Amino acid sequence: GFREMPGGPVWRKHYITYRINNYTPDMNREDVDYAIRKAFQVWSNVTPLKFSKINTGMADILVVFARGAHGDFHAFDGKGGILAHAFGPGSGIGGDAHFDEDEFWTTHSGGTNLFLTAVHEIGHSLGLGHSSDPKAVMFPTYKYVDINTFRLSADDIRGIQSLYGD
Ligand SMILES: COc1ccc(S(=O)(=O)N(Cc2cccnc2)[C@@H](C(=O)NO)C(C)C)cc1
Ligand SMILES: [Ca+2]
Ligand SMILES: [Ca+2]
Ligand SMILES: [Ca+2]
Ligand SMILES: [Zn+2]
Ligand SMILES: [Zn+2]
Repeated sequence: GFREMPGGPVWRKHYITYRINNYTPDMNREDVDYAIRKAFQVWSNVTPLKFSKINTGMADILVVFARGAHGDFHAFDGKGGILAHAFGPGSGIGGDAHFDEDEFWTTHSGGTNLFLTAVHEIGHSLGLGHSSDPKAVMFPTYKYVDINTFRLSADDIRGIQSLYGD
């Protein structure tokens, strides 16, 4: 059972921009770009949404790696516990995705997988809440799965399209 964030916030545009505010030292700069790019694509593939990376200017979605208290009244808790959090569509912090820098970000499973976490986070950026369906990416539980073969569950697609269709 997919859920939509309270209020049902959605982007009213299809051309959405994102920008990587900073890079975690755990991964190689380009692996980070790859992870996020691929994470956005997971959602582009099933909706009329198009995501474009920018390096300067104000992006709709800001991606940032932060530790503890980082200026949004949603403090991280050190390694473990909270992995990341994002905000529903809207201007300002809206759509932004934060990743706890106290976690160890990896391209695979050596620690916390950026890509997978990012897919789940971007789901929030777009207006999706937590799903009760345990096999949905929007399920509140982190669980590493093969990345090279990853695929959105029927629940996720059904939920994301109930907001933007396709
Ligand atoms: C697959 O991607 C994931 C990304 C982050 C997480 S998370 O464990 O950090 N988490 C979910 C959660 C689980 C259990 C209890 N409370 C909260 C945060 C969440 O939902 N972030 O988006 C929550 C504390 C705000 C889990 C999975
Ligand atoms: Ca943490
Ligand atoms: Ca924003
Ligand atoms: Ca780290
Ligand atoms: Zn934050
Ligand atoms: Zn979540």
